[PDB]
Amino acid sequence: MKIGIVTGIPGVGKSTVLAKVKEILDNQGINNKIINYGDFMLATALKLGYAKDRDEMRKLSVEKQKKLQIDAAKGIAEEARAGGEGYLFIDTHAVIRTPSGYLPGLPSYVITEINPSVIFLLEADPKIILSRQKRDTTRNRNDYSDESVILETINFARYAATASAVLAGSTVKVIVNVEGDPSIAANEIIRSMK
Amino acid sequence: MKIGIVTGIPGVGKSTVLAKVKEILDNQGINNKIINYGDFMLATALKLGYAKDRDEMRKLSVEKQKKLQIDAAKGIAEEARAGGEGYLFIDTHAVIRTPSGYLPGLPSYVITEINPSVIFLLEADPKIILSRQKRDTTRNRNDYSDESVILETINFARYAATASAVLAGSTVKVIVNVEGDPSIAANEIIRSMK
Amino acid sequence: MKIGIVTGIPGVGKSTVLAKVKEILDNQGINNKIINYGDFMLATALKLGYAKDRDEMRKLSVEKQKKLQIDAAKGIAEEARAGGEGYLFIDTHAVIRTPSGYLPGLPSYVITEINPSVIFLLEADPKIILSRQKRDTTRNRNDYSDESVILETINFARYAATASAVLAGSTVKVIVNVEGDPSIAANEIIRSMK
Ligand SMILES: Nc1ncnc2c1ncn2[C@@H]1O[C@H](COP(=O)(O)O)[C@@H](O)[C@H]1O
Repeated sequence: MKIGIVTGIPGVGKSTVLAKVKEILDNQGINNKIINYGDFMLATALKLGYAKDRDEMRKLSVEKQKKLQIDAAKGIAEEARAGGEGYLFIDTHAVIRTPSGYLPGLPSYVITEINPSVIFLLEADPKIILSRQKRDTTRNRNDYSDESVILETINFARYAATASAVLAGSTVKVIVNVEGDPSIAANEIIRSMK
Repeated sequence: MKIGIVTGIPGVGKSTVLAKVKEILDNQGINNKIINYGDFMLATALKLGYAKDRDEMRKLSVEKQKKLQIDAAKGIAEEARAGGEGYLFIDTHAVIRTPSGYLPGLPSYVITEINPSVIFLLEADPKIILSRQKRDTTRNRNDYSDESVILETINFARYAATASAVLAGSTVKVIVNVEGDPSIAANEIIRSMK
Repeated sequence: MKIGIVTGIPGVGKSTVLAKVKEILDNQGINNKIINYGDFMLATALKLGYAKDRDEMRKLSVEKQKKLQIDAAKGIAEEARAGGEGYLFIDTHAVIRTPSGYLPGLPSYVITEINPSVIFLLEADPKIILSRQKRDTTRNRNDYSDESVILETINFARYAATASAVLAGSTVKVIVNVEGDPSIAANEIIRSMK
């Protein structure tokens, strides 16, 4: 399975687009799997003892976390080798905004274990992302004060994703998520895996 | 020792802010060391005959600067091991303007010796930085002619620091140094270390 | 020999600038070699039987191209150590635009084998790049639709070149290619190599 990492800053509509990518690939009868990196990390944590739930996993020693990310990364690469023909997409972050600053989602020890073909950056107009902050308060962590915060996050995601791309030899692709339709992004993503 | 790297372009008030961090951590009795990267570079340079003053080290061939960089990094790595517990702040740069172009302050061979937790980008409005540079003649710097050169250097600092963050697994925090109030930045810096 | 990597996005006048670097150095009797990374790749293909022309080379498996990229990188490093004093310049790309997104021209497994001192980024005004687009069809590049795509390509190139510079510890030099005279750029390239 050819691997593609789909990243997006909160509010871009990454879950809707991913739902559309699966729907379109199933309809063409094309083998595909969509893995949520955080969920697979937790699954990995459960299988190897490290922790029994998220809070437990999150309050873990930095040296343990780095091991766990490596094992999850190795695990996902296995899933891809085992699934044969198809497309495996990872749903993760290029950068995670934290109070302590931007944390790269694909650091060297993770990215070179996975070796993806493509890293996607889901972007939209900062205005459209601010509207999707108060329109759908399905988490509402209201971290995006003004659009200058969104812009800055977009940019750090761009810098971090390219640095991860340079490490693995993968391409970086910007995909605009159209407000109306999620199918535009979904087809651009599918076109890129060809 | 928990390492935090504090970078900033010349004129952001890196020192002002760093003094205030020592004040605040000394006053609450927390063990903290503040090392200036360039001071360690100059020591090694002086003993080898490469340069006499800090403002000439950046004019050196890329290969000599690389040598000083590795030596300094090995030194600071040693001081961090003999610190036991508490916060170590490395006062340095994300990028160094040189006749040969921008030299990354935290290349892979430096990042592997230190392994910071957080990498800070101290920033300020370019107009405010342009002024601060003319008020200091214990340094100088004729390369910061207009506001265009400062923007471009703030950007390369961002690109470079994020690439370094991605290699290390560390976070990158942009801190605005509020004109006239070093304690804001100093406190964001302290909170981010927790 | 000191290694310099000269990159530019299509349409900046890189081959012209590279010719002046050769003439100015010849008329100074400085030893210099100017290698095209893809050509060196092609050469290694032939002498290993993989491919026979640029066209059949660009069709090879991903694992095969990667093979060619490493050996070519290693090879170019031997050529520079063998060549004694002097300046070796590699003409390649910082990023390449592909249907899958931006492909880093200097991934880790390549930049760490070459270990340049300088990575140059030739830029020009977007308008100028477009102006040369209608003017020459040695090629006929109809990929640059508008100036916003030129801008994006430029930033990705900076992002990637900086990341590559952080892995090898090389500088990143932006060189503006002036439209009237290609010597402004070649003198800067040469100055930067001292
Ligand atoms: N991490 C670094 N890598 C390379 N050169 C550095 C680094 N940190 C500082 N320098 C150099 O040391 C000089 C003085 O440091 P500063 O006193 O903090 O300006 C700089 O202008 C650079 O020439």
